[PDB]
Amino acid sequence: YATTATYAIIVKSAGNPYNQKESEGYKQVIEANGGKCVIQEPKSATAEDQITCINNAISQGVDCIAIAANDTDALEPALTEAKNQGIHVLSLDSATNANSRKVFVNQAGTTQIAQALMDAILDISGGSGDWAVLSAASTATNQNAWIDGMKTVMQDSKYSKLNLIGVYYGDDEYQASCDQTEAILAADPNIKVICAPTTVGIMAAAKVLQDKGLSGKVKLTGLGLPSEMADYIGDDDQHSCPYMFLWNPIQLGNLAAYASISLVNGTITGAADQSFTVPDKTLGDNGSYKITAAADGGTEIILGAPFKFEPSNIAEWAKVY
Ligand SMILES: C[C@@H]1O[C@@H](O)[C@H](O)[C@H](O)[C@H]1O
Repeated sequence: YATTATYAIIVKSAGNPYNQKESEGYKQVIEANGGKCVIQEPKSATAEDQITCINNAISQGVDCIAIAANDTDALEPALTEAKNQGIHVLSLDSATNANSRKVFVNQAGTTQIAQALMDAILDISGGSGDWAVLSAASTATNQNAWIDGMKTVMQDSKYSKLNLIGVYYGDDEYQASCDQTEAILAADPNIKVICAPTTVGIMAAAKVLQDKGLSGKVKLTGLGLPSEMADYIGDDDQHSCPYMFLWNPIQLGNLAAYASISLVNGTITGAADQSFTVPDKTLGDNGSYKITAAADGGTEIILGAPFKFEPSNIAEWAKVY
């Protein structure tokens, strides 16, 4: 994994601790192995602000770009231009389309996240009732994939007494996510569960439910940082979130860095059925990963399974991320 190349990571947006942990993990591995890492945080979680960052990376003459896409398709011209300049493009966290990358590094199976969330809603609701999604940007590939996944999973007869009222967008912004939580509550006060598959959205919704005194009546699940959600997690009337899920964003960054170095050094090309082993034997199968065909027609590397954070384990993990 020795490298002397320069690697740009472009996260979704500024002002999001999840993205900072991702970029930290990426930088740590790149630098440990001799490369240079340049991190960019788009001003907002939009395609427009990301394109500006892609263009900056190209201008700096970097060797590799790793990107968490704010839109599945809008980045394609800039990323193609990067490729035309000889830059390896990798995607992580939120996928660019298959034509815009050599490989996607996915935190967990898309289906695994959808299934965990649907089963959580079914459990936490008591088996029936109205629920809503508080998403991030309406264009974000990952939330859209999870939401599509949930909608597929929820067709199963076991979920037939649940009713999804709709999808609201908090844009991965605290204030917007608080405002949309209030909008959800106003639209359906009898809602049983809010599912927020965004670390920003879930902690914003938690804050709103706590402030309104609703933790005993409206429950909350989703995808959140243990560090942010620790005080909201509990199985009683005083905590809105009985449990939620995530994965290690630092390790997501780590793996994306190992894969980036592997692309630059030519150890992999992104093609299905290729394998690589990273120094870190806690990832994969004793460090080993295989590239698999992805549903979007590209290829992907899957970091691990989702991890459930609940009262029995939340405090220890809150110090990790
Ligand atoms: C769950 C998590 O939530 C936010 O931090 C971002 O939208 C990120 O892309 C997503 O993976």
